[PDB]
Amino acid sequence: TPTIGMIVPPAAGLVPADGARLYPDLPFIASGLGLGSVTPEGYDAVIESVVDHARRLQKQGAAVVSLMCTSLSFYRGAAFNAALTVAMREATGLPCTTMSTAVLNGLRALGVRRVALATAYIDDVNERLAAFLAEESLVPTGCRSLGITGVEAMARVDTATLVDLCVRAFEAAPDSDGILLSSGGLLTLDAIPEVERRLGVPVVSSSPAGFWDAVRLAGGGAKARPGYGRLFDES
Ligand SMILES: O=C(O)Cc1ccccc1
Repeated sequence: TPTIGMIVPPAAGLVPADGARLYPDLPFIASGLGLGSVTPEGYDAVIESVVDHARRLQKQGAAVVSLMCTSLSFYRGAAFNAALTVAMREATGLPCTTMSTAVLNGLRALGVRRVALATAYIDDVNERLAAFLAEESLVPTGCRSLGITGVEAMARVDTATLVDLCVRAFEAAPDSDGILLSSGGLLTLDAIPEVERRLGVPVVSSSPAGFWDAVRLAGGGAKARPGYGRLFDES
């Protein structure tokens, strides 16, 4: 059984909680960066260690490595997301990916070109997300955000708040194709099917998309348990 390796923001280096729910029969291992805040200043303090964490996961027998942070991978633009991926691959000899690549792949899989943004972030990070998506030939539309920079604070946001955030972002641009719910620090699994039910458009969420994309890269065609959104169930 291929192990999937994940580089995660918190120092503790825990497998993000969504994995046990989405893919209960797949093994995940993780290595933690110790990110201090979800801000460019925070990213700058850990970004250089990503390659070393990739190498650790390789030594542990990982079959694929994903950098499981959207903003760490998009904050410098599309070229850096690609270059960082290549650096990880050259360091490990393994298939490597990032949570930003994951959400691009998920949005494309669901036919989303015009995308409403529902995010956890402050606006410098939101602007960088919009610029990244535009570089990648997507069209960011409405935007609502929570303005959070703490890693732990993001895990505390409840399902109903996240459903409402998505609905408000979509209602700001109701001819959008879908919604990006951005930040792998959010616990979004119960929010996704509710938003999709109510609005009739797909949602791509950072953490779940990261898992979907890593499992994709592992090349076994493993399928998630049902009810976590069209991204998973449309296979
Ligand atoms: O995805 C992000 O942009 C940030 C993030 C990822 C995982 C845990 C906390 C924050």
